[PDB]
Amino acid sequence: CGESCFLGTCYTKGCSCGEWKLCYGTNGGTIFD
Repeated sequence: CGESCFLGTCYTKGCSCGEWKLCYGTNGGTIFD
């Protein structure tokens, strides 16, 4: 996900801020940056 979890929380639902400070979407088991 082209997110920006600068603080920690991401905006796009499903996108979780990964350790490498990058939110990855995991909606319905579907993983996408």
